[PDB]
Amino acid sequence: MIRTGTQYLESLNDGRNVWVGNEKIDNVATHPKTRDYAQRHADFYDLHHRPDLQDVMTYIDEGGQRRAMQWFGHRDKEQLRRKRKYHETVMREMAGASFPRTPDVNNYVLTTYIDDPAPWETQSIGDDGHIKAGKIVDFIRYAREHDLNCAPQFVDPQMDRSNPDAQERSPGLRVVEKNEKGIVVNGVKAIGTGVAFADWIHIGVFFRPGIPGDQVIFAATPVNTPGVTIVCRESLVKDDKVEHPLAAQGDELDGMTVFENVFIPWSHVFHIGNPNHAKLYPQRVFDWLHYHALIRQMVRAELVAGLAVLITEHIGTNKIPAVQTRVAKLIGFHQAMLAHLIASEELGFHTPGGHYKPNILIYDFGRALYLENFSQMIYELVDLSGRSALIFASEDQWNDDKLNGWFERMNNGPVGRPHDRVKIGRVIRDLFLTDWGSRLFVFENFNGTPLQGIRMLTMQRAEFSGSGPYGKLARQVCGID
Amino acid sequence: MIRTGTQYLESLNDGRNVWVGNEKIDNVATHPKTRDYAQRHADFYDLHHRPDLQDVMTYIDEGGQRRAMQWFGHRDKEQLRRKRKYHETVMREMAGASFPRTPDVNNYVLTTYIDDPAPWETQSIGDDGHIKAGKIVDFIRYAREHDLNCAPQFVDPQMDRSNPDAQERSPGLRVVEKNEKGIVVNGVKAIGTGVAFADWIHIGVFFRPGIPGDQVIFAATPVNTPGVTIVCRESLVKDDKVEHPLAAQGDELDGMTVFENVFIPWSHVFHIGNPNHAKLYPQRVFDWLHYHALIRQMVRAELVAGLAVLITEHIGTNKIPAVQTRVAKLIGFHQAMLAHLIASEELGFHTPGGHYKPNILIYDFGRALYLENFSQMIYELVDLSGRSALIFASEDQWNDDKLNGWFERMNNGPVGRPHDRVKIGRVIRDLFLTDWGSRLFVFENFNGTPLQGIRMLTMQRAEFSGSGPYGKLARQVCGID
Amino acid sequence: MIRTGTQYLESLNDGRNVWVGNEKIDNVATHPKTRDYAQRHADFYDLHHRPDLQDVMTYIDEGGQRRAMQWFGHRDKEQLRRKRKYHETVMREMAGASFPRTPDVNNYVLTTYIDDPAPWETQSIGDDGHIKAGKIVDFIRYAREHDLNCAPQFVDPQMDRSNPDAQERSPGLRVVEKNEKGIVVNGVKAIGTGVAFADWIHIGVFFRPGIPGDQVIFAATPVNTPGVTIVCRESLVKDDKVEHPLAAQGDELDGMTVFENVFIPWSHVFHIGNPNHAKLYPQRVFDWLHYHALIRQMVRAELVAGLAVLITEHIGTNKIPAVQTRVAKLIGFHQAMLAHLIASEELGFHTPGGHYKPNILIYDFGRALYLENFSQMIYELVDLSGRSALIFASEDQWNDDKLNGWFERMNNGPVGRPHDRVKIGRVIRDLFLTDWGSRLFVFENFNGTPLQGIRMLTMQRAEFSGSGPYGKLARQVCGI
Amino acid sequence: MIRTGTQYLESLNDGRNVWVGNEKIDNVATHPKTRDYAQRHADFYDLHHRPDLQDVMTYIDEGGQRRAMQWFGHRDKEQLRRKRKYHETVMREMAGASFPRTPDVNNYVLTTYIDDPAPWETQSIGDDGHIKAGKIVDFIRYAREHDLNCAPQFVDPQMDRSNPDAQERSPGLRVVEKNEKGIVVNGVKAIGTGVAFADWIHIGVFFRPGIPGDQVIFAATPVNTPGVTIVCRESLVKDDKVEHPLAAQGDELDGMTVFENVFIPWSHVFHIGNPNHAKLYPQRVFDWLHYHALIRQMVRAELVAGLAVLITEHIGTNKIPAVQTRVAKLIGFHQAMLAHLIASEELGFHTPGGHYKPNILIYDFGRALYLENFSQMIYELVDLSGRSALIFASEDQWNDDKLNGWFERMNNGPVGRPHDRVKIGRVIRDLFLTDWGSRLFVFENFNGTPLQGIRMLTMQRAEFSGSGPYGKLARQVCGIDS
Ligand SMILES: Cc1cc2c(cc1C)N(C[C@H](O)[C@H](O)[C@H](O)COP(=O)(O)OP(=O)(O)OC[C@H]1O[C@@H](n3cnc4c(N)ncnc43)[C@H](O)[C@@H]1O)c1[nH]c(=O)[nH]c(=O)c1N2
Ligand SMILES: Cc1cc2c(cc1C)N(C[C@H](O)[C@H](O)[C@H](O)COP(=O)(O)OP(=O)(O)OC[C@H]1O[C@@H](n3cnc4c(N)ncnc43)[C@H](O)[C@@H]1O)c1[nH]c(=O)[nH]c(=O)c1N2
Ligand SMILES: O=[N+]([O-])c1ccc(O)cc1
Repeated sequence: MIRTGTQYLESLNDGRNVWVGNEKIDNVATHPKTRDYAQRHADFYDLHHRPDLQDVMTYIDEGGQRRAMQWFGHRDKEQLRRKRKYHETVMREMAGASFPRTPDVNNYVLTTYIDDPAPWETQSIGDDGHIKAGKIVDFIRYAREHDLNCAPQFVDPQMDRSNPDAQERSPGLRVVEKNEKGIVVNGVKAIGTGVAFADWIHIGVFFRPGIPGDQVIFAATPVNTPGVTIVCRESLVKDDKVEHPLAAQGDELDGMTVFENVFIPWSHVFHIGNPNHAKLYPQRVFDWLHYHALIRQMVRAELVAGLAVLITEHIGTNKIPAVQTRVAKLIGFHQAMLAHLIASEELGFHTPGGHYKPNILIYDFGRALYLENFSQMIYELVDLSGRSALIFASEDQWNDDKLNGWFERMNNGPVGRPHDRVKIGRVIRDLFLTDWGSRLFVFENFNGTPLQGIRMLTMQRAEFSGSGPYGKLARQVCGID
Repeated sequence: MIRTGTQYLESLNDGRNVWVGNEKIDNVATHPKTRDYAQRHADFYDLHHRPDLQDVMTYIDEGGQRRAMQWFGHRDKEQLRRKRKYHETVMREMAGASFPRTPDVNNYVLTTYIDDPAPWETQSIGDDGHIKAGKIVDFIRYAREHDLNCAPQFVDPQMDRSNPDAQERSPGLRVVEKNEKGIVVNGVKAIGTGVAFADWIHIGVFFRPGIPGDQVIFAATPVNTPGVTIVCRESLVKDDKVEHPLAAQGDELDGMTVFENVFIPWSHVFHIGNPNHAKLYPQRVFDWLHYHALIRQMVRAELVAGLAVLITEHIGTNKIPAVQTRVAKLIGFHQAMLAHLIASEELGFHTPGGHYKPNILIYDFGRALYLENFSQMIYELVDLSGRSALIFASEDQWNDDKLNGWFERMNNGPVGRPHDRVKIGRVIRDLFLTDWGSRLFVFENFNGTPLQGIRMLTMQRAEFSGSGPYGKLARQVCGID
Repeated sequence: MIRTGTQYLESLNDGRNVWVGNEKIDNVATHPKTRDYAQRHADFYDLHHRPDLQDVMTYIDEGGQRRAMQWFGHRDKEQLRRKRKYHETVMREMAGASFPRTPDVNNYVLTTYIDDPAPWETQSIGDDGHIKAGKIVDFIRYAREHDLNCAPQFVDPQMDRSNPDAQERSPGLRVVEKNEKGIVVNGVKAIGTGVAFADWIHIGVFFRPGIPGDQVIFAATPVNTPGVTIVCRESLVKDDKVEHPLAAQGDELDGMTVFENVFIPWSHVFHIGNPNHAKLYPQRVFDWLHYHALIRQMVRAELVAGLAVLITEHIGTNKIPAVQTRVAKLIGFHQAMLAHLIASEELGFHTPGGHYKPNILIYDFGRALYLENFSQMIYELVDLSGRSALIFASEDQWNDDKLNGWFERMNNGPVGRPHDRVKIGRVIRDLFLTDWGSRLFVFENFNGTPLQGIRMLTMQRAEFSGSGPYGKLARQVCGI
Repeated sequence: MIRTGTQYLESLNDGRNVWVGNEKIDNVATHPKTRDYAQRHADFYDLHHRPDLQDVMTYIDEGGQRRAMQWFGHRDKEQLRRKRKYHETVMREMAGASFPRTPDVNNYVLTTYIDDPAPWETQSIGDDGHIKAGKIVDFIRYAREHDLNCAPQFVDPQMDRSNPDAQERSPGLRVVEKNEKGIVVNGVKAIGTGVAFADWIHIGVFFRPGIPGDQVIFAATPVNTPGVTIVCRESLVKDDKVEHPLAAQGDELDGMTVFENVFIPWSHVFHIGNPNHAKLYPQRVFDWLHYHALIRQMVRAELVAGLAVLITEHIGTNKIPAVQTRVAKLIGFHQAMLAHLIASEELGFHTPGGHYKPNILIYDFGRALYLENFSQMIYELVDLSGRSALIFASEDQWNDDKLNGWFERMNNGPVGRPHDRVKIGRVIRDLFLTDWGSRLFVFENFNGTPLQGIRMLTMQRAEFSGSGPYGKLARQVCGIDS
């Protein structure tokens, strides 16, 4: 059947070597600093067993077996919308897209290998013909069958951006041995989200100038592999769910993976050795994460606009003309992200393997627009709230004999329900005035590369030209051709 | 048959009373200050007779008569996209959207009356039953049959914004008599575009607090109607078509219409007397204009991004990383305008008479997003050009035996064709650095109300509430009942 | 003699009734939620006894008494710069302007009273001649003498912004009884910073339409007055100073003060009963908090520009031309705050009592320019750091026998010193990505009214006219 | 005496070879396309003869000669503020800062040479001891004695930015001969303002990477030098001064200068040969024009904010709270430009020659701040006007028997004076909605390099390191060593 939450939490007790800040984690599923976000993954798995959600969360495969939608391939626009409906439902069900790396997101990128596996094999260098397209498809089919969480770690160490000669010194993961059975790898995958909570690490790399072949590695290994150490930032999870209804639900840890002479059988190596292959194929893997981030950006905008409507209605600024036009900014932002999501689905194309991909240019520029504006939109939500965004009663101040009477009168705006301003306050404060929400803004700003990086890669990949179909209108107006 | 350019130029010599700055106009079709823009309408009609454009420019109605697509009703998504393609082709064929009130735009707004003529009659006050749904339909059918340009004049005078007392001292058009033949109107329709080049004036009004019943008028009268005087700003048309390839094509005049005891028969009056009717119904008339705005916004953004690509290629800054990401901004802006347009088409609804209308929130917030960003985008196009946007050879300077070799070397960038930099500069200069191009920015900024107006009206119209479907997600996250 | 830190910590244990979140505080000086910030006030008082800082931190008065510069009155430009240099050195000494309401700032507004004390009396209504302009000056000179911290609480409750009538039902502090000994006040001062840490509450009011006379209260009372309750948000202080070098130094708490039938003698009442007097004179009180806010804006801008320089150097991006222009924005922002501070001092004027005041237009518009750009400037600093703002070693990770070699190598940029990037990361994280740093952003944004508030109040007070010497040039160019 | 306006008009008819668009110019003083801007320079010269302005416009030198304040050297802050009050007065009397390259601006850069001439000589390469510091000083004394306008042409051809190696094929002015009498130069000074209206061309370069040594020429030659052609864009002057009260006052033409084997004597050669000299010293030359640009930015911000007050008052939006905070934006900008100007004066330093210079970081970052915000400030003024910015009566429409009554009622806002709204519109239209207005914006945006250039150059020249003053506080807070 489809994996359950209990099966997930049980499988975390597997020997994995995990730091979270200054601490060592006995069992990710039960430790104070990690159990809350482990239960969030459990909840994710449990949503696929909820009968009111079976139509949206699951599908019948051609074999007759019911599967999680996170394994659903899409070959047309209607199939894309069904996938987007699944991703959207998962992030709405889970604290308003507050947990952006649920397994559905992690595993989405695997579909690029399924679509066209051969080039990974044929462009390899130094595998002595042991890498097999069939084994790539086999690993992914294995992930599907067991509902395994493959956490992607691709990005380089942030060592020294001064040098193009930097990558000779790199502590980045390299191949130190190749034999009949597989490769041995040594060094760091410098950054990943949620790896302490995953089953398998999806290893990969982006091209950088001068990248040696022994650091071009796409492969998979279990989180509990001997030689693997997960090294995570301190947990930001909060002990009081009444004061912090979002931040008490757990912290989606980020951190690095140390590999000490780790063995990886050829059956789980997708490609090694070719810098050129690392140019466009890695971008094709992360495309699916870029499209997904549009779904998130839309739910996030919708939340921020919503919270603006609620708080201005409750303090009674909502009918002040100058505030109406500020709330219109946050609402316009949401409609903009909605427009880009729907436009990307309309203007899509079929890949080599005949999968339907949404419009690259629309979702990538949609992400750039989100990152350009997001912090201004949070400034606006906080600014519209005035003091109610931070200076509200603790629940015990509120319910105290002496203080209750004063609290209730100070929060007596036009839509009654005085305690409700404390509820809106709590969510605004968790989402954007705590360590826990600040991490989410950093994740959002960096996970798919930041604003200048999005723009640079999109232009390098598009190869826009004066003589290209881009310029036809300009050329005609100037009388060139 | 479909009206020809020749027929239209003939029809302009009808004794209409026109000021264009300090001059009176004997014949708008031949006067130096108007003939170039009169020929631009002539070109508009003539497009409908190009054999290679007949599928795009025309359709076959239920009688078997061929008609210009400006009279085409859209009853579903596919018919809308077919209407948008027509509009897109019209503005691409006419100086890349430099003439935004061609007759297709002007007459689009009449489809609201056709869709649901009855409320215009039934809600009329003081007409003594004289106004009939049938005659509203009969006028619009008469406009169709003769391909008439009905220029909309709705907006008030801009006299005193400080108080609502403003509508009693207003020279705004008022009914001074009602008899059994029709109405006599006296006063001003303060602002119109292209009236001097129209066949009929489409009179309307928007609600404002305390608007008297006698100023609520929706009617139609010929431009040459006795007592109608058309008073236009000075003409910005340029004399040298080589130096000003766009500004020499003609100036789409704006200005005001004086009515002195003008008689309109009941046959040509659509509604009078009801301020409440003027709240929602006029907005419904201009929805079609706001949608069309989105189409122009896309084509304008595509021309701006194309000029950025062209000029940065020509001066050889296109591969400079820091410039590449500035050009990403302008391309990003175009993709945002493409997303809103397609998304509005995708997320539309059926009106009372079963016409398909695009999503009001998406097209209205698309216009907001364009007005908020437009000046920044012009500034980046001009800033990326350097001196080449303004300081370039006149054609006699370029071709002088002595100066030619110096200009050739000065404009010999990485893609050669040195004179092509003058071709691009001329277009940038005309669009963004002449009185002629400034007028178009000002039109674009005000015609559909400015940014703070779009935001206000859109919010007032949408009755957004925290209880409504909008605040659903935020309420769930906040734990509000 | 100038008060010591020890003396100040001792005096906090005076029975003051304080909530911090869900907890009651028996002693503000020693409770884990409050002791660190309390010690920051104790540090403040001790900076005045340092013989190496004496020439900046203290002055000799007419009597020959060494007094703290927080009590120094400036009558010319030179003297205003000496006061400012004091405020600057205080904010550099205390974790880069991270504690914006040290006593020097709190007590600065009292100089408006010292300058023109009469009106406060002469415009009072229903006091029966009990309020003396003599007794306001006596209080402030008593505070001076005993280096007393007087915390300003003027702002209204945020109840209902739809209704203008909603100043009658409001729990705003009102005068319920006026007798011969003094007044009795009941209700709420809805918002204050650091009141739990202060000696006295400075009770004021700003004017809103239809403010009733019984709600127009300018007064002072001790923080431990019977019937006073201090109610503060939960404390955001961090446990581990290694991981959180700024957030572990303590949380400058914000809260409300509840007054339950609180008696205030006439000697400690400044003004009552006149909505008219509450238009101009309360703004003139907070003008000094406003000027000071520009000194902080400059130092905060300087701090942010210096972290941008430190972090872009350490990761090796500082020479990438496109990063260079982004660091340029943060450096220019600093220079913009510097320019406004120095311009405001140059174009100052004398008040009625002969005090030198910096230009109101410049320091107030300087504040608007800060609020407008600040969140975009934080965005640039964080964006410029990349992962290094947040994803970095904990200290036990750094030091581990297995991880040290990896961390040393991953952090080895052009200016070597690999652990230095963790130090920069810890400060960017604390300043801008914690509970603690966010409150400083919220405080900056609201304490002096938000941007749309600064703009409208500045316009309404300036009363800018087409016919006044603003559009002088515009009239001339127009032929009007 | 100080040179008069009329004397200036006579000096223009000196055989200079001048294109303005497709037309050759016989006399810049009198030609329809140039005569108005020629009269604005004549007005400049006549301001120094107005007895009501004698104190502001002129000084007495060490020999008792009364001289135009454009030649006044400032050795402290009081002197700098006297020079700034002079520049401010000139731009206020001349169409509210609408003519940014009056002779006072052009001639201001020459003070860098006067301050410290030796390095122009000592750093010269391949001159064989012919370039003399005393002669740079003698040229500037001669300029001062004849009140001559030296127009500065420094910037390169905008040919190909793709590779520095492309400067191989660049038609930028090069030395094509050095002999005992002087040099011969051939090619283009690609860009300059008001050269058609100047007496002498001030020639220079800025370092770009790969600039060829043979293009490193700092010199001066007359505008009518044989082998010089001035080639200007088309004139944007307007016919009807009632309808265009600013753009009818004339067009400060921009363009390029062609040198065909032009002879410059060693006496008028300041420096040749050394790209390394061209890194710092040319920026010191243009510093004075970056300071001046801040004075213009304050007067221009003052004008915009004023126009915003005047128009919102007239249509009656000025008490609408939402409009009130938008006008605060325009006023805050003016305040910001003021703040930068006054801070830069307060925080100035003495140069090697003893001249007082205002603070470089503050005037240049104030310039950056203006280029970043200017486009948005003009949008705000135009957006605040509504239609009053463009759609208003022409004067004959206003005065018509039939339309007057409608126009008077349509313009009858809370401050009466109906025709004043047309007057405000005319100014708003001319500044921001004509070709003449667009050229000023384009001038302000590029003349002192654009935003990304200002920022890039200020960072390269100040070299702000983590171990310098700018990292002192952050190091302390982070506990990093110094
Ligand atoms: C919270 C979180 C979570 C994750 C990740 C990051 C973070 C912060 N990442 C890695 C993420 O993609 C990465 O941080 C970004 O790509 C940015 O890279 P750097 O941190 O190295 O900044 P980097 O040093 O590249 O950037 C520094 C700053 O300088 C600018 N800059 C740098 N080089 C420039 C240039 N040449 N021109 C112009 N500007 C330049 C950048 O734009 C940026 O503003 C990741 N990765 C992964 O594979 N799987 C994962 O799950 C995650 N998860
Ligand atoms: C951290 C902290 C610390 C302090 C304080 C606040 C905070 C948050 N304050 C109080 C502070 O001055 C107050 O929060 C601000 O004046 C903003 O007021 P409100 O919070 O009531 O917002 P309010 O409800 O007034 O405003 C909320 C939002 O709506 C907008 N808005 C409201 N009315 C509007 C209108 N009519 N037109 C247009 N826009 C409008 C505002 O611009 C803002 O964006 C304070 N006070 C004090 O006296 N001493 C102190 O020490 C402190 N300390
Ligand atoms: O480093 N990179 O090139 C990246 C990293 C992440 C991403 O989503 C795209 C590209």
